[PDB]
Amino acid sequence: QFEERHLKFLQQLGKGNFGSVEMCRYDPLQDNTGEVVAVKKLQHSTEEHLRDFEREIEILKSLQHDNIVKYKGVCYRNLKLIMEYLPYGSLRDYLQKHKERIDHIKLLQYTSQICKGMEYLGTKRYIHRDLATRNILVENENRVKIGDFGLTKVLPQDKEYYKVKEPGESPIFWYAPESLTESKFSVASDVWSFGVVLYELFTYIEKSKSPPAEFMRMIGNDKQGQMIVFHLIELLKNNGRLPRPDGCPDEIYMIMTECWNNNVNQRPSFRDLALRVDQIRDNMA
Ligand SMILES: CCn1c(C(=O)N(C2CC2)C2CC2)cc2c3c(ncn3C)c(NCCCOC)nc21
Repeated sequence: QFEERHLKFLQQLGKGNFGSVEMCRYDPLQDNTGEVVAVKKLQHSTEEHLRDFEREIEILKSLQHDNIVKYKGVCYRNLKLIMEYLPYGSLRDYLQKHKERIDHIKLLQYTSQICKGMEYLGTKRYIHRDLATRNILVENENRVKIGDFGLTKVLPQDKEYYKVKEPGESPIFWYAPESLTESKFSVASDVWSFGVVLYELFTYIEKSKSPPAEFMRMIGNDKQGQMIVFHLIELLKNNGRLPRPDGCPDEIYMIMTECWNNNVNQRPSFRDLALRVDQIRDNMA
């Protein structure tokens, strides 16, 4: 286990949903030979937030994959989740900084790792519900990991979807249509979001090219409030989609458009997505 007294604060790493992550050095010998770790806590402690957080901890403790951030432990009320520290941070920030150094085949290596981590979630009947480059972390220049499970839900034993409407700002521009209309989350809604992740990669996180910017442009910037959701629902229903990013090959854009099927059942599987990505990577090599 981990004691509060030996968790030395280094810096704030970020905030997301109702959580906050910080860089600490776990130094029990107080001789500065201790490991640097990532510490997640609730920005505002509440019992509803607490029970969610305890389920989140149980979800991460149960996952062991090369492309999933490692669970290290817990530190006690004022519950904290201890994870490994991934030195290159979010893929979102990393891609922007190394734009000119990261090519298409490297983007596809990352894509492949995201698919393998996501298929592993599916095998446990876990629904991520928040796939985005800001939630993917970089271990090194050749390895990425799904780095947060704040919205992750376990499917009911008898159902392939899970219904949930949480108070607060939902990442609607990554949501499948049935998530916007019916609050239905499944492996297939994660596949939809995965296409948005693949889109994000090929845009190299250019600000004007982000999914909110592109959708708001298509919807109209005059749209405000709960009306934005309505107009987005209508846009997707009429097969309005994110454009092919600049320089993206037609075959990579084809993967994105296939993930963005209004028909939940026609969306590819994470196993098929991995085969397709690996095949394209092999051809490029
Ligand atoms: C990008 C920042 N961020 C967040 C983070 O705020 N998230 C928000 C929900 C709260 C989720 C995980 C994405 C979590 C981590 C993290 C890191 N290493 C291991 N973990 C779990 C790390 N390393 C950053 C290297 C540079 O350090 C100076 N940056 C992180």
